Amino acid sequence: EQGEDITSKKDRGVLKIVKRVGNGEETPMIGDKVYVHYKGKLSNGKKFDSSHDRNEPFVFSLGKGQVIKAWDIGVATMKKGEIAHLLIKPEYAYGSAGSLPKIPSNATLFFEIELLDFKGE
Ligand SMILES: COc1cc2cc(OC)c1OC/C=C/COC(=O)[C@@H]1CCCCN1C(=O)[C@H]2C1CCCCC1
Repeated sequence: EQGEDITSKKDRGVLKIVKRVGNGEETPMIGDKVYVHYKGKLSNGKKFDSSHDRNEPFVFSLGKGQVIKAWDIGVATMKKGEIAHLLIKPEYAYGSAGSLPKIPSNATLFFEIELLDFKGE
């Protein structure tokens, strides 16, 4: 439970640490096509998941609902070339319902995210 609370509500749901500093003044705007790599896991340590297992970047449009709340929030704070760690309570992820069989109810998740690039719609 180290790191900066990047939630709107300030409920320590989404905690971030920058591990490697990006560059540019610019963070992605809502609706940018965003290119990352990521290593992700449950905090209980029973499942792991990486962009690298698909040997290709992970692509998604920011704030257009295609990843969990925490990713839309977290990635909008990052600059090109930033590596960050996010620690994510279930309210910002898969909630009490979970997303079986991958994620159990009320799972806390961890990710390491490298923002590779972003381009305007
Ligand atoms: C690429 O496959 C998945 C990866 C994760 C979760 C999934 O569904 C719950 C997955 O199945 C379909 C995709 C869901 C989109 O996933 C997400 O919003 C977040 C952020 C984008 C990367 C993927 N992701 C996930 O929660 C992973 C999950 C997998 C298990 C380790 C913890 C992280």
